[PDB]
Amino acid sequence: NHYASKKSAAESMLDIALLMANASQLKAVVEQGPSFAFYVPLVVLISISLVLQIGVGVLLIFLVKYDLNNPAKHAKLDFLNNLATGLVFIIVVVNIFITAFGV
Amino acid sequence: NHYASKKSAAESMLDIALLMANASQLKAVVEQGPSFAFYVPLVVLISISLVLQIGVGVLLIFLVKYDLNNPAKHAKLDFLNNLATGLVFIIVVVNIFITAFGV
Amino acid sequence: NHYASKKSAAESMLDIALLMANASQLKAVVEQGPSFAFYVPLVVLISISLVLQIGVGVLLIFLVKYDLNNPAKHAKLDFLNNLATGLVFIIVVVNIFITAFGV
Amino acid sequence: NHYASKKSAAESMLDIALLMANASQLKAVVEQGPSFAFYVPLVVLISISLVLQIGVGVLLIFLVKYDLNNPAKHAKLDFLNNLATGLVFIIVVVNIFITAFGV
Amino acid sequence: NHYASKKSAAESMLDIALLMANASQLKAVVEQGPSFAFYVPLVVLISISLVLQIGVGVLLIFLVKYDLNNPAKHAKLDFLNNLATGLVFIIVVVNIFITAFGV
Amino acid sequence: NHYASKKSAAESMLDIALLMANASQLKAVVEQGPSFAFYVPLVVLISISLVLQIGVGVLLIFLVKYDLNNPAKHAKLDFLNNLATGLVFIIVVVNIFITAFGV
Repeated sequence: NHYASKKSAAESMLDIALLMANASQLKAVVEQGPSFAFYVPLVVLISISLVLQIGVGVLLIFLVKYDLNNPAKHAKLDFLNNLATGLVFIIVVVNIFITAFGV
Repeated sequence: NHYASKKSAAESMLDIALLMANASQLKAVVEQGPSFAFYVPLVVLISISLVLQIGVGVLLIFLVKYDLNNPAKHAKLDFLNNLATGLVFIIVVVNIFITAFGV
Repeated sequence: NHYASKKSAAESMLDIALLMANASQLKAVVEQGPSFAFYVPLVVLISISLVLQIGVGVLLIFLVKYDLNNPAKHAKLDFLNNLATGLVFIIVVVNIFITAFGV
Repeated sequence: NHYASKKSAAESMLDIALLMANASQLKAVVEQGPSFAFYVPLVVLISISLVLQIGVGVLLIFLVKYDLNNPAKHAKLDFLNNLATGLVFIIVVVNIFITAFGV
Repeated sequence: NHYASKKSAAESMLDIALLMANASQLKAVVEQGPSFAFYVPLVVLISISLVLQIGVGVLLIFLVKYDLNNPAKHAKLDFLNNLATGLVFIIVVVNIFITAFGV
Repeated sequence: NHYASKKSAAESMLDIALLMANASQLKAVVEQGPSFAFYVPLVVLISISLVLQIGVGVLLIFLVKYDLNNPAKHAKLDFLNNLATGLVFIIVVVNIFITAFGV
């Protein structure tokens, strides 16, 4: 008898992000790096990775909830799917760079 | 009697980017910074600024050339315009940070 | 009961890239090289290899998802397939160069 | 009374490339750099810049000569124009980096 | 349930090139040569050999995929086959020269 | 009253090549280089440049003389023109490298 949506919202975005493992490691690497010494090339990758994770999450959720809000949008969905897919691919590349602990 | 498009393409994107002044300063700041000493907080801003400049340029050009490619896209144009405008606003904020030569 | 697409997008591009083995080695070679000494001719090959991997991935995904978006595109598909195939062939050549640990 | 096409071909591509000024400077910078000392970050930019100049030139010429070879290609032309424009924009960014004589 | 084409493209060109053994040896010879001493006459042969391998691979793949793209091309196929065959023959001659470890 | 074709053939190819200025300089550079000292990176460019000049000359002359030998070849002409144009563009790039007297 608890018809709230706070729990609904948190689970909805959490399942739409699913970056907990990705971000969690990103926190350790960006924490260990500066702690050990001054290494510039890795923090940049972390900064970009999280930024793109936000952008893709922003785009994915909106069209995931609905696709008939506008009078007609049938082919443009692929373009947004195309754009989001490219962002994920970039995220994959950078995530591979950082886990190597080097450029 | 030179019906090429190389000149057309370069001018088209150059007028669609118009970041020459923005980027040019970004090059000097990212060059002077590391030259003087190890300062981490500024290079990150430069990295993000150029990244967003690319993203907005990518989005702007496609819909600028045409808007009737899909069967119907009349209200979604605002959403893309909304997204691009937000990116520019972020670019403005970071550009203001870096020109201050501090966090 | 999790109708998300984040997992869908990541798997889609990951299976469309399948460069994890290729890139992973690229990270080690580009890390060991500068670590040992200054060797210019190998890093360039790594830089080009990943660049082309991105370009081919960009082209492959778009037409893989659909091929009837435009009013009619039946013969142009081969041209894009021709272009992507050439990029892969170039990627093969450079990948062979770098694994030789020499020019 | 010289109905050859060698002169036609050379002028056609030369006007389609128009990188003589761009490349010519690229030669001096990539020559002075290694001559002075070992500086890695600049040669990579030169290598990428020329590579993209080739790719865009490859794409531009084919569709510039004709656009009705296939049964119908009216909307895909924009996609190729979109792809080529992005490559030029990348070329602009790197060209700006290298002329700064720094990262 | 993985309807991708990255794997398709890589295998397609790899079976269309089948130079892995040829190139692999080319890497060792071009690596050992300069390592031992300054010997000019062999590297040139390696450079030409790989160049022709690219050219023939470029020509072979396009017409291998299809031969009815144009309104009619029945006799010209032999000319392209003639041209590609000559390139392979040249590749054979140079490959024989280099394996002799001499001019 | 001299209905020979030796003079016709020599002029025909000479006007179809028009590399006398290009080759003539190529001879001096490839002569001065080894004379001064052992410099590997320039002779390779000369070797490739002349090779491509031959290939383009081979292709250009055949289709220049006639284009109706086969039952029908109307669209394939562009492909050959496309291939030859690319070779010239490569020749331009290398010719620019060598005239710089450096890599």
